[PDB]
Amino acid sequence: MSKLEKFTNCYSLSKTLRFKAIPVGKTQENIDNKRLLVEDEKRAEDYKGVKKLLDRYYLSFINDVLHSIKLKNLNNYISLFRKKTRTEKENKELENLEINLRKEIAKAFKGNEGYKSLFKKDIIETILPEFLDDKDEIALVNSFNGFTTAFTGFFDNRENMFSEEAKSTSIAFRCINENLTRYISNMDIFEKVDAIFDKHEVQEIKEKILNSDYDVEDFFEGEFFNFVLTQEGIDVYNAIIGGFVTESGEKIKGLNEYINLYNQKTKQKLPKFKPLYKQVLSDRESLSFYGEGYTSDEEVLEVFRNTLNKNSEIFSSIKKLEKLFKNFDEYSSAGIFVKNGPAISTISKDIFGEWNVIRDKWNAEYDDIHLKKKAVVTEKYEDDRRKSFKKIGSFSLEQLQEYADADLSVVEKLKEIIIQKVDEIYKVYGSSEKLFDADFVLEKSLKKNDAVVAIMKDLLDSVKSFENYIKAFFGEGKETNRDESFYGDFVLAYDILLKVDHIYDAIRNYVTQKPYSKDKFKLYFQNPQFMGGWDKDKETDYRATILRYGSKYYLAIMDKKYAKCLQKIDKDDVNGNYEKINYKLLPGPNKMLPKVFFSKKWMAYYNPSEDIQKIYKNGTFKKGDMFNLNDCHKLIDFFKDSISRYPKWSNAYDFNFSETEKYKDIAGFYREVEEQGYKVSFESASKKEVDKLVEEGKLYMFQIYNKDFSDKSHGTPNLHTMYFKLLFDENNHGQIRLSGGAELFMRRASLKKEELVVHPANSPIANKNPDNPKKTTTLSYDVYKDKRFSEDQYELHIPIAINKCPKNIFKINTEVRVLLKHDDNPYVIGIDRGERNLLYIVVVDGKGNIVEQYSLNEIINNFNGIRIKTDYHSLLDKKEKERFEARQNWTSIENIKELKAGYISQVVHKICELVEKYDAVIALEDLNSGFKNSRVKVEKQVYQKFEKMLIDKLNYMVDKKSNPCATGGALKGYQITNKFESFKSMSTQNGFIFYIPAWLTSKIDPSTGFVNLLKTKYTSIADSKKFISSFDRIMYVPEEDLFEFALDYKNFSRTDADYIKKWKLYSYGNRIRIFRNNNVFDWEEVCLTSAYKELFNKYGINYQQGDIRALLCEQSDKAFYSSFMALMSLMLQMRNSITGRTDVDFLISPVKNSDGIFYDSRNYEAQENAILPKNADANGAYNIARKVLWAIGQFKKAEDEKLDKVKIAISNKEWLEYAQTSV
RNA sequence: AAUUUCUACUAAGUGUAGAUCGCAUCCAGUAAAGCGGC
DNA sequence: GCCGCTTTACTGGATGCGTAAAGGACG
DNA sequence: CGTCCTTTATT
Ligand SMILES: [Mg+2]
Ligand SMILES: [Mg+2]
Repeated sequence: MSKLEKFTNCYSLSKTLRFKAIPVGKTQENIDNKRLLVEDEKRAEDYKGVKKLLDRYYLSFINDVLHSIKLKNLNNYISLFRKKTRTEKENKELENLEINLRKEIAKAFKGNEGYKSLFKKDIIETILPEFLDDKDEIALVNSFNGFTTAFTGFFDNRENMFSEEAKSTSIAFRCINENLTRYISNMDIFEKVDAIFDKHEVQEIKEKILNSDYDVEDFFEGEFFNFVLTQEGIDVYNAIIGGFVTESGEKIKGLNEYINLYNQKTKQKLPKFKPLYKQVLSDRESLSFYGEGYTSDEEVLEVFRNTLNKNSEIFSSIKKLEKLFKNFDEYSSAGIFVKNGPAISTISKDIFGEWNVIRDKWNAEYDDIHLKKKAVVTEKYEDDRRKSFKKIGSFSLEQLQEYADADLSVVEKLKEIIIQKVDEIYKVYGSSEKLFDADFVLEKSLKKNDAVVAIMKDLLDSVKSFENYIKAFFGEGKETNRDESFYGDFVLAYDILLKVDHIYDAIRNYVTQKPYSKDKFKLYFQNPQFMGGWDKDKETDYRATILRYGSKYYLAIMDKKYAKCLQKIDKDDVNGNYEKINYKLLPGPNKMLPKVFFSKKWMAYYNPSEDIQKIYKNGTFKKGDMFNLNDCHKLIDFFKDSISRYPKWSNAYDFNFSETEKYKDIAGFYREVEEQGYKVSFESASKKEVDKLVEEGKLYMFQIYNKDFSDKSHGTPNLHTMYFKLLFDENNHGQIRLSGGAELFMRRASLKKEELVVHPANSPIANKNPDNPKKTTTLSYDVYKDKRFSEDQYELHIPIAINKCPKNIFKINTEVRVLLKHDDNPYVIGIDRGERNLLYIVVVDGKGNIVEQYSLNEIINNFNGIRIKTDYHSLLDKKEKERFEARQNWTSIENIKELKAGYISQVVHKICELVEKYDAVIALEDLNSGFKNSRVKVEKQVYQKFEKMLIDKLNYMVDKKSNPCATGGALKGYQITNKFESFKSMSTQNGFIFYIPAWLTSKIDPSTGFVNLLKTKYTSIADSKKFISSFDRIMYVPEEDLFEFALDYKNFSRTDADYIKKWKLYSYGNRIRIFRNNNVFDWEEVCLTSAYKELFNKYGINYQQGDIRALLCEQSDKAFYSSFMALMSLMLQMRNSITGRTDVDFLISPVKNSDGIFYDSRNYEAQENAILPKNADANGAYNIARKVLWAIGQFKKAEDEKLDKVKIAISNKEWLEYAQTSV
């Protein structure tokens, strides 16, 4: 009611409506006969090609400067960049330095005198014909001699590359804003970690990577940046961090690889380096050597047959390798060795059937010498055997035969396994013989052929496992005696079997690539700017315009031969007529009023006083230090008079300008032109003539259509279908404008009609909803699946502009604060993320009362009494594992972004419904860049998509049921978030949306506000001794069977935050602990009081003795304290959760509230309408919402001039005094 | 199981409900398999 | 599980445009 | 000389 109505007509944004275009009458017949589509098809392919050559020239022009660029005073930027103490004056000083560094790069591209010609028709007619040396590339640019405006959008994408501003697509942005900070940040890390770099490691990287031409320390000096400005330098720089791969496959290690080895050997966390991003428009060949993938299906086959058949060496390698293990007994059992790795536990199984016997057998050997009888099994003796067992490089066949008990002979059972595994491979060929024949011809493309691939994948994985098994027998020796008679033959075969490793690589990279599909192609109809705008004065120029015949809108296109065929038409008084558009638009008043009145054609006709042309030149009409008021007034009066004397503007638009003496700036004037320089009207044009123009092929005509436009549809239209209707409805006083830049694509069919899944007519189809009481539909017509891709389809993308002239101008975050300061019962929505519930909603009133809370794991909807509850969290979990198991098995990877998107729209709808009902602000978690990472497989990508599509909705929120001409409807939709420019331009609040920190949101007691601010991990006995003494009392309360731990927080460290300070903790309830190593459960439920009684009996403590603090401190045993502090750890462990278990995720508190009862969320999850959180997840969203109620409390005090300056970012100390006082 | 398109439907018979900014460019991120060092 | 190289997939953020009339070249 | 494709102007 009150709050939302204020937010209408707030700002201007554009959207795009999409429509299927259906050819009318003989339209498509004439389009085929004139071969128009094949020309645009052949063009859209050549258009990608010409662009590729254009990139070649740009990259060449890009590099001429970037090779030769020198950055002035680079150290100065570095100096202020690494200062731990800049002021509000030096912070503005480094920025002005950062701006000049990009300018230094930017003007060097523009300093060239060929710069401006890179984006005009000259580059295609002139420059590229000179640069190119191919006679075919010369011929593909010539066909575009007539179309150079079809590149205007491509040229804009390339001037961004030469921008000076901090823009993401700028080259200057890449080198300075991105590469420098990454380069500087590593310079801070190099110095910190330079100590751990061996002198050979410096020489290793210098000889192998740097070629002795540069020192390694050089690439961390300030002045050496100039090398890395190109891809040539970046490729070398990244190699210093990561290393690279030679021809022979040697993994040359980089600095990030060495720092890693040191931190695994000294158990530290020293920082690794950040690689550098690529340079814009670089075609980057990678330094690491890799064998190129196969181009086509035929190559893959010819390799597969020739390399993998029995005749080829790869089989001969196995054929001889089987011979070696057969005669295995002959060679010296001291000469053969089995490598040591974690993969040997499998080896122990293959001989005698147990994993850990080889480890256990050896452990008996190491123990007996180095187990003195005093200890029997100290932690140091058990833990040192692990150090020795992996340090061992390999095992000889006799140390394994010595471990083996008779009659088991290791050398014989080795012959058994190899004989078992090479028999398997000879049988996979039996199935795959159909792949090896010379005659075999593939039925379907390799990607469309899941049946042939699974055959190759099965033969390749069978060869891979036999080779991967044998690799362990090398032993990496470096061994005193090797039966080199054996290993000589072995090395000969195994290096040749190693050839499959490159085939396994390259085949995977071919088969698993998405198959060929024909993208839709833009239709030009022989005009480079086809259908660019709708102005009636341009109808001949663009050659397309819109037509209306009642409830149906058509798109008419005029053939190049008959450009003015729809202008000679007139009204037919008696017979049918079309409604023809009369579109009129004045784009860019700041760029169209001076462009015309100072243009060569009209500069004479309107003789601007020499005073004028010196005002526009000096820019005194602009606000700032050049600003003059009367000059602005005079510039206005010249434009005003000139328009009245301009015919095609004055007649077309009805102009009302307020008195020039009332304009405060030139912007106020241009706005009135813009708001009134748009008029859409309709004229009458004969149908029998226009239709004659379609049959004659002089005019092409499609119907604009979606399923709402069907005569069989009686249901609520799609939201965009409403927009389309308002564009031409006479109640749209400019709210939604018809913008230019429409496009028309052609998407050829991608599926065959005969191939489709069809539900045959008059045969019953089963309904999937178990709530739907009609489990069958019997239709009299066929239901083809994906029928929209079974036929060719025209596409029409029409951009629209909403609120191009915004009336209501004010700050939105400020206006939201204003109405919160005055709302008597404001509401807050709390939305909390999780991995057990994707999203949890909590709605609260101004007093923190819960009105609503439910999980959004499932979307529940009712229409006409037909409930349907979709389990989207299950749908996401199943599609995720349908891509995981797809990636493993080389099959098709299903798409999941749409499933997440379809979920959010159902979610977004629900929040907007809550926002409309309760007039509630929205509360989200303050998440920076780091939190996106997780330890388990996330759908938390849904959360990032949840904000984007929710913010996008709140930019222009509409209800499709309200009247469009009413507030909230289609023409007056609510705008309650700041315009979405980027995710990085965001602050702590965005209109109704508040991002708030999550500290103490979940592990806090709702009933009392109690929080765990004690550190309980065990460090020493004395630390434990001081701990127990600090508590006011530790007693047993027998009437309740509980232990009581009264404390004043001021006796512990870092308890400054808490308000109440004095709490009494009780060992009430059970907790959940996770194991550290068969067993039914990986967790147990400890009973605290039944465990304090347990601990206190093991050490002989009389816990009934009143106060027990001095009694527990009397102990001298470390084991007592290391477990006591553990029991103390669980009592303060409020949030108890278990991975992947639906049952467990509960919050329980060890404090009695005002009525002396503990908060156990389980006592709430059973309730339908609970007044407190039901679980740790709802507890999160509840508090996220209350943290915002605190902020509303700060708005109710401050005054509207200072409401903008209130800090809504909670202080961790302020939130505790609030959570403890609210109850 | 239809769709401008996506999702979920069949929703009373060629459809229902919700959502939907297209296009081009630069760049990055995640997952998987192989490959080398701990 | 950490570090690094590759290849395939699918996915996502940040930029530009959403223009009529002047301007010029051309048969 | 009219027609079609190119460049332009910046609250
Ligand atoms: Mg509908
Ligand atoms: Mg995934």
